Amino acid sequence: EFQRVTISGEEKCGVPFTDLLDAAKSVVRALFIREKYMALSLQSFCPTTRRYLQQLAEKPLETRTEQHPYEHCEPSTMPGDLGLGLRMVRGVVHVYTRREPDEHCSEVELPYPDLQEFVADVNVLMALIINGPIKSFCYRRLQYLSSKFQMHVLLNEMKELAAQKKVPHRDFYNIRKVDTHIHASSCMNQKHLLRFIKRAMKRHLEPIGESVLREIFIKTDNRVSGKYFAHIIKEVMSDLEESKYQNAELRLSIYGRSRDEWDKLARWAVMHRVHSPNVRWLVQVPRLFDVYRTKGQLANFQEMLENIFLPLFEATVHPASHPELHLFLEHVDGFDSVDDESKPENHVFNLESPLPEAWVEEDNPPYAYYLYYTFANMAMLNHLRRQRGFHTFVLRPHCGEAGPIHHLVSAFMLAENISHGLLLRKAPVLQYLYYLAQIGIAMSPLSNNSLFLSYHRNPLPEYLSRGLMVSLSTDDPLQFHFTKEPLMEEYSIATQVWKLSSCDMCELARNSVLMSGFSHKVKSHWLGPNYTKEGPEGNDIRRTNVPDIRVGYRYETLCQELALITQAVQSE
Amino acid sequence: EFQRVTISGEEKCGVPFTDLLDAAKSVVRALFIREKYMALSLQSFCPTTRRYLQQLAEKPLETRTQHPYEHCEPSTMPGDLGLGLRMVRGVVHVYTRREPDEHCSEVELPYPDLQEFVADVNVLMALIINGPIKSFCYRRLQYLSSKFQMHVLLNEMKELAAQKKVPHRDFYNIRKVDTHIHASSCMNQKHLLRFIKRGESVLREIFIKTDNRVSGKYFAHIIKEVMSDLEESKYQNAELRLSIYGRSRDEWDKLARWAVMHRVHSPNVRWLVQVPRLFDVYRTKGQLANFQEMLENIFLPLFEATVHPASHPELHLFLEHVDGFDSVDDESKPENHVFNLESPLPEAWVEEDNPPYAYYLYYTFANMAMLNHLRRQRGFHTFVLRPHCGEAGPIHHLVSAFMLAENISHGLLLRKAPVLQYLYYLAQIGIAMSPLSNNSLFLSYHRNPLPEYLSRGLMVSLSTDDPLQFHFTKEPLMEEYSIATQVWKLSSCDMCELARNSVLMSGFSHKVKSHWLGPNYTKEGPEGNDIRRTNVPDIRVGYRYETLCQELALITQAVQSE
Amino acid sequence: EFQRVTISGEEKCGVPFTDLLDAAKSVVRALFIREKYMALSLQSFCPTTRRYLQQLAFVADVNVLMALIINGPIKSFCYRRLQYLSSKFQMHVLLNEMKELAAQKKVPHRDFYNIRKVDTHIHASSCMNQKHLLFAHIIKEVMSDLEESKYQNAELRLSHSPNVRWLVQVPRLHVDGFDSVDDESKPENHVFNPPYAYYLYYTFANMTFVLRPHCGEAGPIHHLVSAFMLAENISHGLLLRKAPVLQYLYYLAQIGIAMSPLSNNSLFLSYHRNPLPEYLSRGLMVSLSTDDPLQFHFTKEPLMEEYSIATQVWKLSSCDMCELARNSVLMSGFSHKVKSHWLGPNYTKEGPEGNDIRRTNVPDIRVGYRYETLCQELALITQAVQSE
Ligand SMILES: CC1(C)CN(C(N)=O)c2ccccc2N1Cc1ccccc1
Ligand SMILES: CC1(C)CN(C(N)=O)c2ccccc2N1Cc1ccccc1
Ligand SMILES: [Zn+2]
Ligand SMILES: [Zn+2]
Ligand SMILES: [Zn+2]
Repeated sequence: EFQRVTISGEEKCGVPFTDLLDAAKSVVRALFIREKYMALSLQSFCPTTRRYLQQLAEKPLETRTEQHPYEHCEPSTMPGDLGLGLRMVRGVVHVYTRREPDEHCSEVELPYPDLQEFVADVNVLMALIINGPIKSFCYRRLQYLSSKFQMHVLLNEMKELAAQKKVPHRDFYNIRKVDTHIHASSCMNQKHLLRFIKRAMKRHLEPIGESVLREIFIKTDNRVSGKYFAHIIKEVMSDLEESKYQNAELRLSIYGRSRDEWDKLARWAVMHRVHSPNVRWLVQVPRLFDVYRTKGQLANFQEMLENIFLPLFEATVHPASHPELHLFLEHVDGFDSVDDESKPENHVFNLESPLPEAWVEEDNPPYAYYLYYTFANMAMLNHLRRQRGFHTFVLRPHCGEAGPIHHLVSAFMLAENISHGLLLRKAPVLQYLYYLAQIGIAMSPLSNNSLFLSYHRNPLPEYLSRGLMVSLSTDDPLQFHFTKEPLMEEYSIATQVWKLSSCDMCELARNSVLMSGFSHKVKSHWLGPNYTKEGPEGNDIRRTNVPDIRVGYRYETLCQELALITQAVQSE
Repeated sequence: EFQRVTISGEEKCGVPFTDLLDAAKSVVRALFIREKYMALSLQSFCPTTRRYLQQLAEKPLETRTQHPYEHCEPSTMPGDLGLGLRMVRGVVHVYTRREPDEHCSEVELPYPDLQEFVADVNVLMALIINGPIKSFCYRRLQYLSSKFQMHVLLNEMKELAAQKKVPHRDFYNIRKVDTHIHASSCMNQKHLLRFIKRGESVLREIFIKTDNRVSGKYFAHIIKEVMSDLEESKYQNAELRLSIYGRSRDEWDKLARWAVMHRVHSPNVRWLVQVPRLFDVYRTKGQLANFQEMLENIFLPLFEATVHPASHPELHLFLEHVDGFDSVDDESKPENHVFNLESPLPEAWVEEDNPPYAYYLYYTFANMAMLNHLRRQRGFHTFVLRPHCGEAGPIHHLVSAFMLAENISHGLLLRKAPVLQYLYYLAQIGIAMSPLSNNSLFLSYHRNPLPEYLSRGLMVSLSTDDPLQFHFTKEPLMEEYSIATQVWKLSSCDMCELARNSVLMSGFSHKVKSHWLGPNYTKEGPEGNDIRRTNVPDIRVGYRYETLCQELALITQAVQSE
Repeated sequence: EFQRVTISGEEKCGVPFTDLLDAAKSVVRALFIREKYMALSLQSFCPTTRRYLQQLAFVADVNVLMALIINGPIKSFCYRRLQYLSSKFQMHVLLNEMKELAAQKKVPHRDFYNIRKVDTHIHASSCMNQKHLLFAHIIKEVMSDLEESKYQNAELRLSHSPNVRWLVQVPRLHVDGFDSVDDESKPENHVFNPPYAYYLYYTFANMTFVLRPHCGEAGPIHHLVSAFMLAENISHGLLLRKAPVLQYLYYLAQIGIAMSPLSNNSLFLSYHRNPLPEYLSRGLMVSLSTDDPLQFHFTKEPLMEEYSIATQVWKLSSCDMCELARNSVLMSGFSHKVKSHWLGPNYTKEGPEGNDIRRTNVPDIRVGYRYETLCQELALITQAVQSE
């Protein structure tokens, strides 16, 4: 056991009940909104939050959802055509019983999202983030969480390190560590890339921006590009494989400028044999519609929404139509949004906004606009893929690095995990929810120092202390890092600058695996057979190096805070 | 050229001329004190500082200007001159002969005088306590900070453009030296813990109480592995610290054989020897009778090898890669005794107390100075004194180094000693800082004064105190740069300037340094910098040289005006 | 004479000429976009800025300025020159502080108590004790107390004492002007309750009266864009720190900012992070004010307490305080006759000629650096445009 800080008294929250209830009711409703949209997308919701939410809920809610894998490219073995019709209506993609005019087509009763409902939930949340009385309560409870952590370490730090001293075999250098936010394109040496680019131009005759790279993937066979990018990632795969305990979640780019992009990418993975047991792919949709339309490359935003989400629906129905994409999507776990979040937004995503088929102006759709139609199409794709026993997907957007705070309202509803999250520090309401919902925030403090928020100002220490599921990642593994082990270098600067214990380090590593897209089987090996179990019963120091004392503190603190909110709503 | 920040009027010092004159006279006096003990020690003194000093002096200044361990044949080594050696009042005296001769005359080496040293110490000890001078020094240190801010705000882009006109050089293609790394810290705790096959104290005894056959073969591989890891890097070199404790006279001969047997030699590794200041522990066990025994076990083998190469065969070879001495111990430990003429001498120090830091440093300096004089005449390689100074404890520890030390490590207490920092700048004394290690133990990372020392123009360099500890990666010098480059948000000029400082603060040969930084690296100012090898634009070197010369001139002109 | 920091070489602005003029064009334009609006509204424009602007001789202008504040490459020129102003002041104080203090002592007749000060942002409703509440009586003693203080004056707001002058206020949800007073943290969802940019547009040109608004406290950063076009002096100003371009224009236009560091700590900022010291160092016209004379203040000399807390926290010198006091009178809504006595007959002269240390306690060295610094900066912005 450990010294337990018990707040005995009447105003155990520190506010009058008349003020606890107002914030509690709004918080419960906000948590319900996330639960609804996570179920619709077959995405995850915090079991501890649900177990407490099932007491005020009027509707039941629960969790109901070797050979080189790419070597065997036999469309014959794959599941066959279902003859389903794929058409996009008002942004979302609808699935139909028949694929041809020859036979009658009936819409498959999938839970197609309602935009009016979304524009109502958003407006409820967007009013909770500006309520002074509630924003004050959340700030106070956030400050209490940090104080509770400080007393815990003061009164139990040595008990933790004694447990770590026992079980000597496990140390931060042999615990599982997942890089939860690394861009694959940034794994290239700018100097070496220009060398390859320079020679290739002469090959066609026989610094380099991300825009020049996009066009090559969209306007080239990728025969030369797919080899240079294959060796580099494969070397990263091999280097990450020698370091048995370091794994990466690389980000690949699907731009939505053509419908052959998904097929072009699955060939590169299969042709060049780009698979690792440690590398898991998440696909990023660069929010560059403004540039495409102004070039006359896309007529509607719906064309982009189609060129991204239709090649996925087609392979879920007739795997042999896209043989490679069927095998490449078993190692793809979700989608991501990428762009300069600093850029201003002149348009609000409401019911009075153009639909993807009507958005023909050169303006760029708002951030919520990209996020809602990624969530809707993904949710239907997951519902369809689950029935066929395929791979469910998740939405993990770049949310919070800069720009408006309202971006975090969009991700609170539609996103399982976020990246960065630097602007939650300015939103007491949102941070309280992100904690009570145990939403994963994969932070890259080093990249933030050189572009946005200084390392001194970075809120990672405060999120980690208060209980938010934070993890450390290398945004660009070669630009903001000088070592050849960038993930470790990230754990070093943060460990030293904020002076973090081994328990603090290992907690981040554990948080790096619980928010990753890895199999239950590999996670069972990584974190133990009972990693799914919530609380101390899911922690094995022999595999995590994290004392059950800390896991008890986090679990107990979250349970107590949830109880405060729920019990208040039960006493009105 | 670059934007030049210039001052107009008469009160360019910002204070009354009386304050400048009072400070300048004492500053010049302090600078002469260092110049004296550097020349006596055959060590280095800043050329630009000396040039200004010569114009205020009535005498000329004394400072001016395959595998090695493969075959050990004493018959090829230099001859024995038959000189006799004895330690008198701490220092070792060389005599015309050891056997009955016409006259065993003392060899006229410039033996130190303790009374002069104590007088010089007490002058500085009062200078670092004078409020008027402290205020003047504090303002000028602030001025150096503001001047640097103007330079970057006005010439950062000019500098960055120059670094781009030579793309062949970047931070990874420039030579860098780890100027303060301890060799014993290059070993894995777990691997060495199980190496017993069943902490510094145990390791000390495994070098003194045993042949060091299993120990040397094991410690040799772990260090020779680091040698190849650096040779592959090509551009990363280290100055590793080995321990000669002084408990036996066989230590020096032991260490040389370990290097010549296991061939622990690399072109990127230069050896420095650290004498841990643990006399009290040794005396309380009965292993040393008087402190003079410790000074004898450290310097007599070196003197004997200098006179009689064949007497110590491996040492004559191991000493061409040993560059100097170091002093190591918890500098937080309180000091009860002052080093005055009323203090016991090495031969009289029979008590169990630990001699003060200056006591250790003065006798290390004195014996080293005579050794360098003798080795210089023999043509052998001279040594240097590079103590651990300033990490913690009293500020007076930095007065000792200002007089007797060519370089210092750490140096974190200059932040509370305005006069000393001003003197270290005008004297351009190396300060091998390890911000990462400092964060864990003593001073927080953001409060480490490395940004201020570097901005104001002190010869600062970055190093890894413990390579395998405090560093999570396997390129610990680079990780040290990364945290410093990012936490303090530094530029390429800042990074590449620290790299050049690391090399100009090392003991590497002129030949290798010429290959690294250019044939004319010996020249002072911009003329000694080629951007094709350093990646530091001549804009930055020009600002540094101009600022130093101008600051030296302000001090010099004030004294001349009287 | 005083020691002077002289830059010599090429990129004395710190950027190549291409980036200098790319931002001098837009800065020169925005400065014109204010003179005309000050010319029509009967408001005041800076003499020195107008002198250089002459040699270069609504929603549309708003869009131009709104584009400029976001122009990133331009926002890097302003920041570099803003920091140069902070650095030049640090060198100036280091090499001239000793003489400036001696000059301030050379005329013992004037001290921080003998100089004239103006509370440029106090609220009349806040002069009354709420316990006492549970009108003219309170203001009568405030006027009497100010009258008892020979060298202390103020400007109150209503939603004749010679030391008190009125500036009416109008919530956005003898007399000399108007102010728009409302919680500026209230988010704006419509682009022009009537948005902030709305009230100022109609309050702008009605004028004589001058529009001195409550702008920059919090909320949108664009409020300062409206004030840079439709304001003479502003209160708070805590958001110019977030906008490098606006501050570079507020400095070059010598716009008056009435700051209340004591009150900002209670709600909208922290005393450590308050940008008052940085503004004063760079040369922006900053004055010290008490938003509430009794809520935040514990003494019976609140403006003195306001000046004291700033002086001690940021370690300000005698020149700093006296420089702030003169800035209070100069931006005050009083007459040439009033300032012929409080500041002197030559207070209209810009720069050293307009300074009488026997009446301001500010040495000519500080006035020389302030004026010289501004003239060179405008010359850089203007002479670059002239030779395009
Ligand atoms: C855009 C990117 C860089 C990365 N990428 C995806 N899908 O993001 C990709 C995938 C397969 C082939 C090429 C690429 N390229 C194009 C390219 C690669 C190598 C050299 C030049 C250009
Ligand atoms: C003290 C040290 C660690 C390092 N050292 C010097 N001179 O500093 C040394 C040199 C030659 C042989 C042994 C050592 N050892 C002893 C040792 C080596 C290997 C394993 C255990 C103990
Ligand atoms: Zn990213
Ligand atoms: Zn050390
Ligand atoms: Zn007000």
